[PDB]
Amino acid sequence: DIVMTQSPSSLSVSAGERVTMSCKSSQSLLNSGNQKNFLAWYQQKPGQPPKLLIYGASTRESGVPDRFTGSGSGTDFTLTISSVQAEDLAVYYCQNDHSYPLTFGAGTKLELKR
Amino acid sequence: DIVMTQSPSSLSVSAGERVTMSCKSSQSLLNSGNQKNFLAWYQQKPGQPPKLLIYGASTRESGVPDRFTGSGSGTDFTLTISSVQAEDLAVYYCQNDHSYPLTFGAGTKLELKR
Repeated sequence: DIVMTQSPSSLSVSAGERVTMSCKSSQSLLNSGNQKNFLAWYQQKPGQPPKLLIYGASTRESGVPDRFTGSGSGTDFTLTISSVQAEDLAVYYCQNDHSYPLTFGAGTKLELKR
Repeated sequence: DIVMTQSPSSLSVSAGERVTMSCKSSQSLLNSGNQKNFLAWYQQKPGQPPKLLIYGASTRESGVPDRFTGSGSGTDFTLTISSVQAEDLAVYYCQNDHSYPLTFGAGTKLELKR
């Protein structure tokens, strides 16, 4: 199986400020064929199911604001939120989304500071 | 988007007994081509990421015990756990896993009765 290592495990930030979170895969996710990275990020708000934010390492889903950016390639990926808002409170997971069994990392919990 | 409707939302059961949970999709998940249903079930234990239990509506992942069975076709799917044990305590989600955006249902929380 592909192990996805997420960090940090939790962070606390004030509204309007930038955060970066890392996701490393134990195997390359880059498809040398079509030069695509098979990596998704999901957001899971408290008491809700996960919801797909980004796939292909950096394509945002419809309706996901531009303050989310996914980047990186091969094994080393990043999710940045340039200006965190109150509704961004959630656990963020990265997922190996094409090589079975499909595998999530352990998640980065984002909490807002008052 | 495909809406996945899960029920019940939670249930409480004693060890060694049977439970059934339903997942309905608002669009058919059956691929008339290869007669496959594009439906996964994931298990999410407390404080952990989701983990893929079944894909193709009824194929178990490696290492998933036979007391899990997934069934159904088209729009109407079932997950049965024939003899619930303590480590089965979790939220179970079904997912539309092939038609973007990929979509989870709201989950069935399984709790053990003492």
